[PDB]
Amino acid sequence: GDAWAVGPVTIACLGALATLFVLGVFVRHNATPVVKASGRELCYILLGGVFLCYCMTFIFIAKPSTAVCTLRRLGLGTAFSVCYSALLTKTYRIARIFGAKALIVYGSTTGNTEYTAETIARELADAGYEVDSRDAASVEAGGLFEGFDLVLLGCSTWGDDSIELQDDFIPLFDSLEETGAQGRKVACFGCGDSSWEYFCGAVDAIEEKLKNLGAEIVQDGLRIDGDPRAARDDIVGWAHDVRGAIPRFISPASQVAICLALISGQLLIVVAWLVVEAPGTRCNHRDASMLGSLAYNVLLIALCTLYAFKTRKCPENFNEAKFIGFTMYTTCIIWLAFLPIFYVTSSDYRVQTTTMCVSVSLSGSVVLGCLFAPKLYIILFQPQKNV
Ligand SMILES: Cc1cc2nc3c(=O)[nH]c(=O)nc-3n(C[C@H](O)[C@H](O)[C@H](O)COP(=O)(O)O)c2cc1C
Ligand SMILES: C[C@@H]1c2nc(C(N)=O)cc(-c3ccc(F)cc3F)c2CCN1Cc1ccnn1C
Repeated sequence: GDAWAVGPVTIACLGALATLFVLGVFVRHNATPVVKASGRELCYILLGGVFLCYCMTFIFIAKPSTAVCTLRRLGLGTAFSVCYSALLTKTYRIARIFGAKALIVYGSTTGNTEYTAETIARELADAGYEVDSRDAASVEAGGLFEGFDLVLLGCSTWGDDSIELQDDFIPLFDSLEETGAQGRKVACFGCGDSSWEYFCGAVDAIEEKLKNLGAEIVQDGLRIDGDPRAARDDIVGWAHDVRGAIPRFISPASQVAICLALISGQLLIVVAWLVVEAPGTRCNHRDASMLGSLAYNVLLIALCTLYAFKTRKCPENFNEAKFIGFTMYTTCIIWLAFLPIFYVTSSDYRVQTTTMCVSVSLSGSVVLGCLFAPKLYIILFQPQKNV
């Protein structure tokens, strides 16, 4: 009769208990770095989603009613949508910040502008950028700026009659049209001497050509007078203002906005089909009412796995990106394995519903077991690491 529901209900109960435990430990330690650095708000939205996956079991084991059918269609897509929107936004946050790529191309004869470049690069990698420093002799003009979020061009001033660019930088300057400059966020730097009429004339020449090319000049170029080693405060100070180009911060309020929008998209699909195809009684629409709902979640997961794989090497918040990666790879394995299972068990409603319950629970279990279990281990057993 209802013995088929012992297995699913036991799982859902233990899973809801485990989710309330994980929430509790997180809230108890809400101000500690492990809980704050991870993009806190998103982690709460995720546990809510996971708790809902376990709650789905009760709604599927309960007797079909117009309300039960509404909630079955409403909840199944939404519960998963809450999980994967939280996971996508977390990955987007990592990608947007540690994603950003900077390129520094310097021109130096005595290595002063090279030192200034070496200081800026260290500061930017510390800021979160994936810096790529190169000398103007090594660089080839064609497609040199492509795929870089930020580009810094360093060069010294020469000439014994007028402004002259550093020798390695002249071939780059003359063929700057074929570099990818238009629309690119740029900044210039260089070393000169105030004993010369045109102090850092090279910086001026490069800034003006970039303006003409259609580049986004982020800041007034850095002009180092004399020894750059004595201007470290000026050079680091400038690199601090430069780094605030591709934003290195996403507000918790903005994180919940993106997440909430991605949930809203599924809710629009699931409500739109409840309006056209009214719920009723077994449940009236067990056909292709959840097809759109499924496509939306298949998109979210695929997107999330692609971003998670791209962000896998990021060490921030105790290698979180690695564990977000693992939860997504396991989700793909689950989803791709249960798809033929639902097809072959379509003849038996009890087996079909039991499988649905087990798999929805399993999907929720890999989020707890892969993302939260390593976080809970540091919180509860390694407190010295959480301070
Ligand atoms: C012949 C010569 C011409 C220079 N012309 C200028 C100039 O017009 N304006 C300027 O501000 N500095 C000028 N300088 C100063 C250099 O740019 C300065 O020595 C700089 O620190 C060298 O940096 P680098 O090692 O990166 O090439 C000139 C230096 C020399 C030796
Ligand atoms: C198409 C729908 C569905 N929709 C979503 C979805 N909306 O994201 C997820 C799953 C699902 C995927 C992976 C897993 F492991 C467990 C799961 F439940 C399923 C499973 C079968 N189901 C049948 C159906 C049609 C109409 N009513 N129902 C109840």
